[PDB]
Amino acid sequence: SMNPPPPETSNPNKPKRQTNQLQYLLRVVLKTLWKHQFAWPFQQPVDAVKLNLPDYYKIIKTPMDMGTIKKRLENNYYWNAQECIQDFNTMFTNCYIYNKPGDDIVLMAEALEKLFLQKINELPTEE
Ligand SMILES: COC(=O)C1(NCC(=O)Nc2nnc(C)s2)CC(C)(C)OC(C)(C)C1
Repeated sequence: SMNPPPPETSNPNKPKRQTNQLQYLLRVVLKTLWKHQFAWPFQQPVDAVKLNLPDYYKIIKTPMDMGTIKKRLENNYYWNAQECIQDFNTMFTNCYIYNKPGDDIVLMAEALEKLFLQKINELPTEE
């Protein structure tokens, strides 16, 4: 079975705004998670063809990854910070859904989620 197209990352017809929270999500949150030693499985869409995971997109119907999130932030695809936070949570929960408690990849995602939560804790007041 085939991979789906990646999630939409750019829509020129959407209204655009810069906020302190969106800037922080790109320059601090995404940046920190991206450079983490456990980031690599999450830096691009899961390639189920290359990885021989034929059931991945039978199970995961809302794919999300940090490559997509980076693109959405840098193309001003998000209007509300919560949209971006939701995408990070989708990425983590997808990993938990496809895999099982205690799997190495799950432990990796858990660590990244903990780091994410520490970084989101210091999200600036929308100002
Ligand atoms: C865990 O990830 C991986 O690196 C591996 N593939 C499965 C996979 O990618 N699962 C994902 N679940 N959520 C993601 C986001 S990635 C794991 C094993 C099976 C040990 O060996 C290969 C080489 C195929 C790489």
